[PDB]
Amino acid sequence: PEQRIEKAKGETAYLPCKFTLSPEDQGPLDIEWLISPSDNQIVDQVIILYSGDKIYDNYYPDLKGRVHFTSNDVKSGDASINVTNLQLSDIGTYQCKVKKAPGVANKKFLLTVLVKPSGTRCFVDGSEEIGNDFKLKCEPKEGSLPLQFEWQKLSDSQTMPTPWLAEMTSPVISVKNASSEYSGTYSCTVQNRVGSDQCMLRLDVVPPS
Amino acid sequence: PEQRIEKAKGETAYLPCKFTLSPEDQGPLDIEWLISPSDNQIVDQVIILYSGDKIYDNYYPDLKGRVHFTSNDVKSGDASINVTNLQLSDIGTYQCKVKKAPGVANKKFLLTVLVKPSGTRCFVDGSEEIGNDFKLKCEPKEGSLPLQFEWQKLSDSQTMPTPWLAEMTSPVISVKNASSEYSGTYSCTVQNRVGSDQCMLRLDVVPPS
Repeated sequence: PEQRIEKAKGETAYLPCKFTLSPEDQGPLDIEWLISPSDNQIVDQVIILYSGDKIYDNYYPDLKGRVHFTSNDVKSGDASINVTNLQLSDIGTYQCKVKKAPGVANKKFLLTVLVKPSGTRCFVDGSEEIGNDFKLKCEPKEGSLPLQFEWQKLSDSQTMPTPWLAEMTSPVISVKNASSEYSGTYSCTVQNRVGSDQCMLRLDVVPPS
Repeated sequence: PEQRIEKAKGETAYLPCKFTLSPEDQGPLDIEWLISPSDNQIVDQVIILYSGDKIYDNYYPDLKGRVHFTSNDVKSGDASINVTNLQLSDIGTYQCKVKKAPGVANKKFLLTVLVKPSGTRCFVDGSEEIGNDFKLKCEPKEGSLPLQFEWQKLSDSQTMPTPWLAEMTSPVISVKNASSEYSGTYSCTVQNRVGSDQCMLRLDVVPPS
């Protein structure tokens, strides 16, 4: 089991890792967390240890100061960690390895970090001319999937061209055989569960010449 | 670094894992060996531990009784193991993980187990007729690469047909436009660095009818 944990950038991830001891488990309690980041191909890197009743946490410089055991009494049965001020670079697989010999247990977490849509650009791809085919595009610079789009007409009738109604919730509107009546100011609003962004374009459909 | 170790079936593998302690390493000495076998897709399975100055070795039933720490004073700086009576099924990646907090070190071994050639079959693939094309094949049932082959003629002239001289060290001899003179008893001897096998065939090249 690889449990998915999903949080937004800047929030804190809780990676729970509670454990029961068998009375047979007489060896010293030893706990190791390791990361395998997405951003690169290093694998199984120690980020924090509990060993000899002491915490060692100076391991992985990208996580400096941001990884802590959740509990104030780890030896009672809680190996959970907090990862605070989440960065996009913290996306990866986190493994909790608990040992109290002969007992050994592991668990993995797949951490994803979400970001709201931002830097969203609204633009026309093509010549804005009567009879032409061109494209209305709403392109976020950043934004975690799944993303929702919604075009609206801000100017004049405040009503989207009927032929475009099917692509109204799409990032791209593929305009065919353009009418001058399609002209106007249009808004693209993009959202995901973190947040929202909006942009605007002006369409001016003129005779081709 | 993934150090290759190669031994023959029934021999003992030595997987060295000596370590130096830094005087800063004050946590308890903790050693873990894990296997990731080729034969299946289980990964990172504990085969033996040194924890709290005690050995725990009842982990991986295929290795029962066959994994031991090499040294009688492991804590002095020797995490090496012996794997005795090697089976083909022991082929895999072995990892030694040494910890004495804050110090942590790992090393991997890629274990391969060699077997001599055996069950070698010598046979003609095709009709043994004047004018025909057919094949002399020497097929071991088992045998670790790299393998060497050598055909010889045992009968009559004790000399291989001149046209076959180029395929004399090949497991397959591709006979073209067969002469009756090609007839005879031929030996195929196959070897690798572990051992040897030999087989024999009788070629009787007769008129096609």
